[PDB]
Amino acid sequence: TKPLDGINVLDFTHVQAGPACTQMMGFLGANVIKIERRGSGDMTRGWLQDKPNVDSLYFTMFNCNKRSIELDMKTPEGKELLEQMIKKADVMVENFGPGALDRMGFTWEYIQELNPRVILASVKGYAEGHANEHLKVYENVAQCSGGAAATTGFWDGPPTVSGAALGASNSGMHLMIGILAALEIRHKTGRGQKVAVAMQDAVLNLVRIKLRDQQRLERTGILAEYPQAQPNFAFDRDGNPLSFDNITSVPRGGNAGGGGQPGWMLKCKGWETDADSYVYFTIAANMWPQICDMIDKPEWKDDPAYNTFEGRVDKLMDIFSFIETKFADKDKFEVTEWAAQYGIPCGPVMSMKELAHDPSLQKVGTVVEVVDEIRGNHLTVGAPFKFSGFQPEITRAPLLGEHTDEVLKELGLDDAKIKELHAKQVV
Amino acid sequence: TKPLDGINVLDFTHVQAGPACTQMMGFLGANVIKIERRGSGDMTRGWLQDKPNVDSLYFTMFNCNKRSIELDMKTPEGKELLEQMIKKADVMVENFGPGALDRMGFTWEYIQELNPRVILASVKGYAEGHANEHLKVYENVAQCSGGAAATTGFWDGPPTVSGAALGASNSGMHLMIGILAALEIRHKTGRGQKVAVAMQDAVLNLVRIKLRDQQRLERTGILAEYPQAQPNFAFDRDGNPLSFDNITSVPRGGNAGGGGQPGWMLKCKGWETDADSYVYFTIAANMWPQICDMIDKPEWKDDPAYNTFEGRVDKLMDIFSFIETKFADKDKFEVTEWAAQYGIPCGPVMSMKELAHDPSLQKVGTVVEVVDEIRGNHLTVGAPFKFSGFQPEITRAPLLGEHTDEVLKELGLDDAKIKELHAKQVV
Ligand SMILES: CC(C)(COP(=O)(O)OP(=O)(O)OC[C@H]1O[C@@H](n2cnc3c(N)ncnc32)[C@H](O)[C@@H]1OP(=O)(O)O)[C@@H](O)C(=O)NCCC(=O)NCCSO
Ligand SMILES: CC(C)(COP(=O)(O)OP(=O)(O)OC[C@H]1O[C@@H](n2cnc3c(N)ncnc32)[C@H](O)[C@@H]1OP(=O)(O)O)[C@@H](O)C(=O)NCCC(=O)NCCSO
Repeated sequence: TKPLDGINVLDFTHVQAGPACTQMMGFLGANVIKIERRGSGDMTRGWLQDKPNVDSLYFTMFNCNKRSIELDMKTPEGKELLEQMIKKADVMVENFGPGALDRMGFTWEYIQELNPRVILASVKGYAEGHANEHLKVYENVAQCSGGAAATTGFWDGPPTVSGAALGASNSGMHLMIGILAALEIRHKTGRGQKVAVAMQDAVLNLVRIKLRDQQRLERTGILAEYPQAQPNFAFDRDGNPLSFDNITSVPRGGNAGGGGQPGWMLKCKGWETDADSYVYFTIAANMWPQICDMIDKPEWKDDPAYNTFEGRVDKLMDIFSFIETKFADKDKFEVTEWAAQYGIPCGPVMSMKELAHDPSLQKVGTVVEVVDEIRGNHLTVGAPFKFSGFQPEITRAPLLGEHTDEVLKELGLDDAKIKELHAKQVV
Repeated sequence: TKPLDGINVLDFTHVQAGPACTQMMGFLGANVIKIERRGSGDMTRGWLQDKPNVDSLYFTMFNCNKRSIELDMKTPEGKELLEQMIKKADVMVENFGPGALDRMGFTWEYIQELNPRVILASVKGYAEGHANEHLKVYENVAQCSGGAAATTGFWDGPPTVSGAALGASNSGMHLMIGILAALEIRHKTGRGQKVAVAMQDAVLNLVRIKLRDQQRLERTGILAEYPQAQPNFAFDRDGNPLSFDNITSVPRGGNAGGGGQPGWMLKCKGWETDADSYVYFTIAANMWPQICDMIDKPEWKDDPAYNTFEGRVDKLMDIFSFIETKFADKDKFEVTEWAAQYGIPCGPVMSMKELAHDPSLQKVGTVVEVVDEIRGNHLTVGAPFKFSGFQPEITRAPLLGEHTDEVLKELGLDDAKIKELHAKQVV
């Protein structure tokens, strides 16, 4: 049935990276118990609420398929409870600041004593052993540390952050790989391991293609697929020409192709008024004759100035600019359909509004309406992996401390000691 | 002990998404057999080579810890060899175009019959059942379909692709979660499943915070942390005020915080001559007093127009301009060390040049020098998950069909039959 049926997750996480991981584990069937601060809970509860007093969509979209217990881990009775919970857990996940869990008395060595089967899984900004090992980091700092910011945006503008959570959710998904790898180890050794993912490293893994470019640049002095390789195309903000004669670190290439075949972001009808009225259009090496037919340039088919990648290096941006011309009177969906007739990789810039109400994504279970009778229903992203013999069942995020008493009862505490913990402000 | 030791991977993949997944499985100890086209192999081999007739860095950086067999699969004898490899495989991974593997006769339904234990893992551009199910997709096309492009960049510029491989490597890592989940299913059921990750969906999962924003926007008409909600800060192409009055889909917010706490991209010393001389600086609500001490402005501690998130929105960018003037004569790293004193999430935009040769990343095994005695050494990104009881051993990428005869001998075929397959042009 579900991949992680019977896996108990002691979930210390807050914000995005850690909760994304444990939420997805929960979607795949894990029993996730989320430990939260007494009173305020996970910071995302009160972060950019759409309705006052109601848990924000930040919290609900990252904390479905979880139960919530409030715990003051600074008290000694809270530490005792944690020890009992660790003994029943298959994996513990934390994304507190560097050394925080250690300071509570729960180092890797002490956790192994408590449960030689448990997997400790951790997200940090930087890897253990790194000069910046002790720094706290959020999303965009990690994007900067891992190379994405330096290689995203335009040559005449600043390092640019991605809207996608390259630092946070991406780190959580990488940690999920780590946890699952560690569970596979455990089938063989009967033992738990520590796994850790640094945000910088999760970003750098996605920026692998730019480390390719850096070496190419060091070795050859040019990146022929970049706009800057076209003579007199690219200029900095003072109007100085940009060529690879003077570039020693991988530059921003605007909307160039990356690890795909060469492409660009082309305007469609209504771009002046509609921010998302664009398509991405690829000029792949095997598709020149098809492109020539589409744009009625038969004379370009057999001209060596146009029909190889190498011949196009000096003029690719002019070609894109001319192709764009054919899209002036067509919206992004019409251009997408037109390009599809030729087999040309090409698709629209989908707006978040379009994505939220797209029938396909709802049909395939990627955009999902969560039933929440307390807060009102909301949309979330479901499982991005589709399985032949299993469907996720997404349930609403917990209220703060909703399952405190439920969870304490499962640990074997009697009614009297639960009352006692409420009074002592442990729970 | 390696997590995926003894796991046999039949690897049809090419380009980036699929090969990233199987390379990373190989780093964790999997036995990866890469099937490739005769003569040219994986299209990355000849893609932007840095030396003629030598496998490109695109190829080597995505195909370490793999062996290579050439195989003409559109031949009767090639199909027979595949059947035999499938019987010995734990997982098959492919990222050909829609229906390609199906058309070779290897539908999921037939694969199950051949080996009821094997997992079929597949990356596609769009999910099965989607209206665009049948389209071919590279990297940035998926960035556009999944909402990242629409929400990346600036309000007065185009949709912008991330330099990070949101579409390709990101899908590969998601597929890896899917495969490891399926291996966990199999311990229970004794049976394999099909797992698929659509590139659109892997992008959307990282763009979850922007679907949060889309709903906040639908419910309230405003996103208070976005630049457009500061009066008379943002302007359209036509010098004219921007506000949320007429914004119905999540806009581009330049270098705003996203899913981290509010921040911006701030110039440091050398920014006109050095494209990456910047830090990202986070104003976390948590740490407003710690910030006022470093700014040399303690007047803002008590001012309620300066000391809440709600008080700060009408001039967030004025504060960032002020914090920026304090960095005007300190480089990236000086500013980062300064900020570390107060525990403020603040870090440098790391250039690819700095990352490629950073001592810390090499020490922690995140950037790795591969000993390649055929081609000369190169760098690569290692495993971004660090484990207490296991170290990856990265070995060089295979030459085309280097392991053909070796792989064919492991299948129990005699030396004369191997010569026949060579002569029949199937291998
Ligand atoms: C996200 C963040 C920057 C937030 O930092 P922060 O606002 O300063 O919180 P923090 O440093 O994690 O926690 C502060 C302390 O409260 C404690 N704490 C957390 N939950 C607690 C509870 N229920 N009871 C008692 N204490 C608790 C911690 O032990 C920590 O202890 P110290 O005072 O000894 O350092 C930081 O947690 C971090 O670097 N996380 C690791 C990487 C990560 O995942 N970051 C981002 C996730 S999403 O972008
Ligand atoms: C990446 C790409 C767009 C490339 O497209 P392409 O260059 O036209 O190749 P393709 O469509 O995968 O394969 C073409 C054909 O050759 C075949 N082929 C591949 N290897 C073969 C072999 N060794 N022997 C015989 N045939 C082979 C396929 O079966 C396919 O057959 P059809 O004619 O029946 O479609 C496409 O494979 C794709 O959409 N993949 C899925 C999404 C993905 O992973 N994208 C890229 C990731 S990185 O950016």
